[PDB]
Amino acid sequence: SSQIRQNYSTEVEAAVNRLVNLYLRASYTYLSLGFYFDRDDVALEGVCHFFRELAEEKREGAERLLKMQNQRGGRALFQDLQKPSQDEWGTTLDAMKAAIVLEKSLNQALLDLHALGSAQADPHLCDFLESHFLDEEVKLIKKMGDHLTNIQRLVGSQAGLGEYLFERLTLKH
Amino acid sequence: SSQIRQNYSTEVEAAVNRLVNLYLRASYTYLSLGFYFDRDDVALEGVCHFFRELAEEKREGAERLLKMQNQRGGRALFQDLQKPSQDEWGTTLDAMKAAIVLEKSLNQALLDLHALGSAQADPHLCDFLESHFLDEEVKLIKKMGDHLTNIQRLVGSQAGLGEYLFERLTLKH
Amino acid sequence: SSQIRQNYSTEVEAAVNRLVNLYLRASYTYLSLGFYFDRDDVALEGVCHFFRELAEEKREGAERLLKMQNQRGGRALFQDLQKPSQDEWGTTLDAMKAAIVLEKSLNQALLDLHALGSAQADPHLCDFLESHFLDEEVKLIKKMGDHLTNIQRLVGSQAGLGEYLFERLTLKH
Amino acid sequence: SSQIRQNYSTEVEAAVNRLVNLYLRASYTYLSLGFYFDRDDVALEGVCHFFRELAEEKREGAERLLKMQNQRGGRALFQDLQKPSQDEWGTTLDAMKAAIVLEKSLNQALLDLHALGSAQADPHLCDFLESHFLDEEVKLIKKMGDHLTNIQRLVGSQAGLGEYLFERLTLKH
Ligand SMILES: [Cl-]
Ligand SMILES: [Cl-]
Ligand SMILES: [Cl-]
Ligand SMILES: [Cl-]
Repeated sequence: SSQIRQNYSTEVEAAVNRLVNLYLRASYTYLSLGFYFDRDDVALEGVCHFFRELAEEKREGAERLLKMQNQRGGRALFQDLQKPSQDEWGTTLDAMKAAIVLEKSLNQALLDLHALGSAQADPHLCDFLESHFLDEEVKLIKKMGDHLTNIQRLVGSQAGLGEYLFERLTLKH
Repeated sequence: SSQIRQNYSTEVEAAVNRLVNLYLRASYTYLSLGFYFDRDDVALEGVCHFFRELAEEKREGAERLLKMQNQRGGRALFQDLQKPSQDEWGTTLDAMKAAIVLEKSLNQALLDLHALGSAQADPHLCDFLESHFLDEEVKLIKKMGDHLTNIQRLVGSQAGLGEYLFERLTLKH
Repeated sequence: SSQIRQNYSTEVEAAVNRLVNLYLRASYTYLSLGFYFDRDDVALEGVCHFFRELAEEKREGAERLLKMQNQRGGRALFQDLQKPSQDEWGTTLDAMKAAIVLEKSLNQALLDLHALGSAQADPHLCDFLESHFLDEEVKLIKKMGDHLTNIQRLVGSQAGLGEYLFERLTLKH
Repeated sequence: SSQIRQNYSTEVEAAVNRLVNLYLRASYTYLSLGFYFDRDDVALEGVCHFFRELAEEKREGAERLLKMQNQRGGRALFQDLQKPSQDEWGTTLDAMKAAIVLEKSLNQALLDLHALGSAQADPHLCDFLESHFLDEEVKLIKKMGDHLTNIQRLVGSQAGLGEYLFERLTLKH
């Protein structure tokens, strides 16, 4: 057992393990989104790349949380990773909307954990979220909102054309 | 006559000469496709470049097969090269569909020859196809399928615009 | 739907999706093993690093399989990822034994899929496994067997000492 | 007197001076630990180096606190520095246990001051601790816990051997 644990509640420890599960599920969802856009009958490379990069970012978030859990003397505990909510993800617009919903749910989980840390007077936890998660999440959601607006303006009456142009001229490929 | 030939059936030798003919015909077809898209009344440079590059790749496939034929102690035999099936190739979409049909026929010829090699217990032949042809063909067909989907999404109700944009923003020029 | 699919059976497609699940589960198991050895009350950095590297390798194997699925015109389908079989992994010896068992199960899944590919006359699938998985797996299992033998010789009557020395002098840190 | 002081309570000012005393005492304790392990009849250079480095780190922590005190318009006040609690520090294990106890007491002092800063609505103080002390302290305690576990596993039935090996193969020398 730990000889280091100090000011680290069982409630926070458990919530950290739940958040790890949420980040890994998000990673898995992004893996599925990425491979959908790589299908020969979808074929939007920039969109594929965007979601593959997010799968990696979310995995890295989970790893940082697990590292912190150990640094504090908590015990990492893993649960089943539920499959993503969809097998096919529709249009780029459908996918970017689903991504924003996912990100808002993760952001709310971060905020909930920050509030728990504040209530438990755990400033290391609070600082850790502030320093590595909260601003990164606000930036990502701003970026997704920006994309969504551009996708929306391009639908118009020529949806295929707009979907191609967004992928070619906004997303990295 | 050969002093080297070993485990190399007459059936395989003949099939290799037929495949050489098929690759050279494919090369010739791609030469014609390339020069069609270079016409002043077609003028799609990226499309021209794509097919010219494929003419070269298919010629190189034929040369590798002829080199292998000699390495095994078979006898290269050449036949008439039939002219391509069309003198004019329609739209970029028409051309990319015709290319996928051609590639599937070549892929089936590779698979047929692999099966013959397996039946004849000729592992060098089988390995040679695996190492230099089968994956290259799967990759090319994936690429063509990706292009076809993008061309298709761009037709919409403004076909000229979409054909220009695909050439400008997807194909190398 | 796919315009590219050729010689790619539904049986192989399904088996590829199952193998992806197996690789991702293996990745998850290695993630858990790695974080266990990072605990302050275990504290074997070289062992942690070894398993973290394997988590990454297994994820990359899954990604290669998913890429290939798309190249062939199959449909990636994801299932629930079961949690690892243990929450605590015992000694370095216990962990390396569990890793070898896992690797043998993955190797058997690769062999089973190769046999299915041979029966279905799918040489691209067979080549793909040969080129990227089968030798990599044999090498890894040889390496694990080598480690296991060294761990075993070091138990003797001073288990702590031997566990420390293996981590310090064999594993990268 | 200060023309700059703003939102900086007398309670915080006093607690900052006490924390400076605690950091300087910790520095002094580490100086003594370092020179003990440099004795010809102890002679564990890696252990000496570890504690000498910590003496320097704790002095630097004190200096940062004194700099901040001035930046806020508080008045640095120094008290007697009590000698360390021991003149001889036993084994490496005894020393690393004593170091962890010391570090936990410093960590609790940081947490107490953070709580005081929160209660007094002094966000600069709170941020200052978060940014320069709280994570540094968690990392150091994790490192000490890791060392303690390795020292403990090496005692076994050959204590001298284990103490030598830890110093040679874990600590920098
Ligand atoms: Cl379960
Ligand atoms: Cl003739
Ligand atoms: Cl389900
Ligand atoms: Cl005095």
